[PDB]
Amino acid sequence: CPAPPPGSPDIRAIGYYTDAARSVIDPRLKTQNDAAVKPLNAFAAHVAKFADAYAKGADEAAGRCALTWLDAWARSGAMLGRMAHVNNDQSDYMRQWTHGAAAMAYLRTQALASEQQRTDIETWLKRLSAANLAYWDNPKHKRNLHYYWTGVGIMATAVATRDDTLLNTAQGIYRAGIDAIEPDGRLPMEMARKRLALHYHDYATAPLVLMAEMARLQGEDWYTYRQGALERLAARVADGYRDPSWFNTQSGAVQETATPKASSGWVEFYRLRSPDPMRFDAMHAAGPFQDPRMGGNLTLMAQEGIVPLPQ
Repeated sequence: CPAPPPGSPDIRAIGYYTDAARSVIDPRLKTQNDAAVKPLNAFAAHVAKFADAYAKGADEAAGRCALTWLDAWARSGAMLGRMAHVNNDQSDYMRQWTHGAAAMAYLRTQALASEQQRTDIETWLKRLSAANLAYWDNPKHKRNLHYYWTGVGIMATAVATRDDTLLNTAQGIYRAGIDAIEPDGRLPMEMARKRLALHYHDYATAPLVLMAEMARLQGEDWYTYRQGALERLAARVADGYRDPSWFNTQSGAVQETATPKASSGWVEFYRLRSPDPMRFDAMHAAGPFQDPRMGGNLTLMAQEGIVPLPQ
């Protein structure tokens, strides 16, 4: 188990989008953003890799390594300090996403946690939940897919700590997303993203699906909430990768050419739930999918279950 990197209380990330619709890249600011947020992305990637290795079986040391890393950032109060707002709110988005990665890794490995590790990590995850939630108390923070992604960390924290009030908080975020889906499947705030409209519909679907899967672990069937809406959105995404005609028309721009990757791996879960699974065959074939922000290997979790059976 390698030594965990430093976990700073603060995040000083800088945005890279240079248009109002947030679909034009400043490649220099992007590259400088990937360097300022490197410790966060690398922490996420490691705890997800450790959790995946634990889930293969006969590797309890991997699960304990995840918990050593999580405990270390809990003890240093990582990400509980100041959030810089420069160019946009990329710092808050990184606190949302990294909370999600840490919470998922804990949810997957917590069977191996010592009692002190439980107290440290769960207190940290619940504080991250409160901090990330409070960000959205300002109504000028528009609740697009970043709001839905905020639900990932809150929900994995809720399930892992058996905190029903946090569970209901995540439910409100999930339901807010489902409620935003229009009758034809559009999410208007993501359709405003021009050439990235398909991309952002794809990445808005991912946290909703994952939250619904986690809810199954608590005995709740969130997939039935306004049943029909999530399928409409998910089918548009699959259709879009097959034929971007609809996204071209609805968004007013030719979609960037892209193939499903990483967070697109929500399809690994949803193809087992949909009334029309074969629509997702081509996205499924683009796998396997890995996203630390969603707990790691989505292809394997969809068939194994999110939380491996403890030895």
